[PDB]
Amino acid sequence: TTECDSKIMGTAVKNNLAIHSDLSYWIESRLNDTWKLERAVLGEVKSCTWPETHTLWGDGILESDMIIPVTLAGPRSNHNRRPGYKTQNQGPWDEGRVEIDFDYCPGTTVTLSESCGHRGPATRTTTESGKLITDWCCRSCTLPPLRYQTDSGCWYGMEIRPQRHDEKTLVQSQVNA
Amino acid sequence: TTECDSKIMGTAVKNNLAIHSDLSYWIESRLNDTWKLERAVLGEVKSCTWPETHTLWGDGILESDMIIPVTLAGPRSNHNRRPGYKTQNQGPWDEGRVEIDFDYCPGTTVTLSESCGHRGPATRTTTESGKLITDWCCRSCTLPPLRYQTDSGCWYGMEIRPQRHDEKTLVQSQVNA
Repeated sequence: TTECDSKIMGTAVKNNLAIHSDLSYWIESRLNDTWKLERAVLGEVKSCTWPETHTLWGDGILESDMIIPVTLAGPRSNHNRRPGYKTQNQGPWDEGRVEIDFDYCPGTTVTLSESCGHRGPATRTTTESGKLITDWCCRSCTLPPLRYQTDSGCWYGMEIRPQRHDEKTLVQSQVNA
Repeated sequence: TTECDSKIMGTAVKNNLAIHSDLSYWIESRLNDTWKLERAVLGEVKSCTWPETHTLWGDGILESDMIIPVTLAGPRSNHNRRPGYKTQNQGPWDEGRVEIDFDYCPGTTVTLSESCGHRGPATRTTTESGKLITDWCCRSCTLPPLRYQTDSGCWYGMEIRPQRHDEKTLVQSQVNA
């Protein structure tokens, strides 16, 4: 356990946009009906504690609701939330640069259905051979879906699963936070 | 009970300076050995709740430690603190424009002594006739002293009392938060 360097660290909220940022993290939460996470640019994923001194809206937080895990320098902030999503302990955190937003991966769809599997490791939309997986689902997430963008392609949040079970060479996250 | 308008409201921390601000409030906290309140410019004192969405460092706060009372739109933030000072419920809040900083009133001194009286209403350093009260004390405050600046002159925090008891035409705060 340790605390992130606050030397180059800027946290600001103004005009319906809240930002938590440092040298490698840029996290944006916005007000549209309600406040929620909108974008996160993580140059490199790191492991430290985001200092409370630079944390907005940090009263009574549910750690399991923190989209970016608190162990991964995710701000202990209610801005670090999105309805229908829990902490992304099995996101593609080992891919290097990782960008999070809430939007569909190109060529794919996501459907709310009770017939969907549980939260699992984040899955890339393209197989090893580059084949696209088009049909996805989630049990109780909200739309637009949680999306990851790394150097190898586009991924979905833990809540979003491929709804076909004959998917073979699936590329998934192997990390556990 | 109600919440302040966040339309024109900006809260930001960067380079050892944390600011909580809106149309009438400008509150500055800074890092020097530790983080603490440094200046507060209140164009007009108001009564609402500073929204947690725009509050830095709001985990586990002691309301009695909030320099600017939470009932007076004081941010429920640990930035809204100064060591040796409690909530200023009896500050000069009815004087209109009120500026808070931590510095001595001109011509005055403040001494730490156990011989000092309890926290009372904020006292102006000049009497009704304009006579200056030079000698002040506090039981357990820290220096530099909490200072108020209004249109009628310079005041001290509740902790700081005149150490002479023959002070007659004393000008004090009559408000109770």
